[PDB]
This record gives sequence, C-alpha cells and structure tokens, in this order.
Amino acid sequence: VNSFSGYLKLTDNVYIKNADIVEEAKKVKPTVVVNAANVYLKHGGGVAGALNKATNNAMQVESDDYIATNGPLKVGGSCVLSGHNLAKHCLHVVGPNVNKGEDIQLLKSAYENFNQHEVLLAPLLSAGIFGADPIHSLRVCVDTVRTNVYLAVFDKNLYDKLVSSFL
Ligand SMILES: OC[C@@H](Cc1ccccn1)Nc1ncnc2[nH]ccc12
Ligand SMILES: [Cl-]
Repeated sequence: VNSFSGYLKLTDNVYIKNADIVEEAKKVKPTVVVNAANVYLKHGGGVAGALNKATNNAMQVESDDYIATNGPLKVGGSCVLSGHNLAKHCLHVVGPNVNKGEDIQLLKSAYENFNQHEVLLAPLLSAGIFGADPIHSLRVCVDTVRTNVYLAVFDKNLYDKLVSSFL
C-alpha cells in the first residue's frame, strides 16, 4: 500500500491520472519523481522547467554541477539526483526529442531506467515538447516498465484520450 490516490489502473503495475506532476510530487513526496530531462540537464521548459521552478532553481544548480563533473547524459540514459522539496530522489531520464530528430526507438531504453526503482511518479517520456505521440509513449511504458509506475498527465483532454484508446 502506498499514498498515491485517484489513479486509474491500466495494468498490474501501471497507473494513470490527470494531474500536475509538480502538485502530485508535493502532495505525495514520493521516493522517486521522474524528470523529462535533456542530455545537458537544462531544465528550461516542459515538465523539467516546471519541476525546477518548484525547487526554486535548486534542481538546476545541482544539475549544473553534475554536468560539470560528468558531462552530458546519453539519449535513453538517466541519472539519480536529489528530489529537493518534491521527492527523496529525482530520476532524470532522457527520452528522445523528436523535434531534434532523435531516434524514437530509444524511448524503450529510456523507460528501462524505471526498472531500477520499485515505485515511481513519472510523466510520459518524450511527450509534450519532446514531440512524440503520447499514445505510443504510454504503450512503450506499459510494455517496458515492470516496477510500479504512477503516471501524471497534465492535459485533461489528452488524459481522456489516453484512457479511452488504451488497449
Ligand atoms: O509528457 C509529459 C508532458 C505532457 C503534455 C503536457 C501539455 C500538453 C501536452 N502534453 N508534460 C507534463 N506532464 C505532466 N505534468 C506536467 N507538469 C508540467 C508539464 C507536464
Ligand atoms: Cl511538456
């Protein structure tokens, strides 16, 4: 039993809700919140920009030190950093950004990072400003993640479409 509330159950381990991941994380304070990161951990917009804003830019400061030490992530890769005031940890995961021409096949590799954590609050990878089809992202999530994932979809219209079209 966990403290996530109001989710629709899609499979044994995947749940979905219309919610602002920022407000969800603040309410639940999960062990792991997933960020929709880019390889430079520049949290300018989308989910990343919103999560960073909620940390008063502390996420960006920590991320800049991470990059200065380690260099950029790989597309499909991840790193674990602090969750600041939002969660214990933030798993920064880089899905492919279609608006950069990146290979959509890497979306499965991106979701594989979730399997290293027993429970996660997450957005749909490569959705929104990363330009992938959210219906496809949900399918890859369900077919790749085996740990317990609580998906937050900010857009109510998109949420209803994701639920109604789910196979
Ligand atoms: O896929 C992730 C995208 C989905 C999206 C957003 C808007 C319009 C269309 N798609 N973004 C988010 N998801 C959950 N919480 C969020 N908080 C801020 C941004 C955000
Ligand atoms: Cl977005």
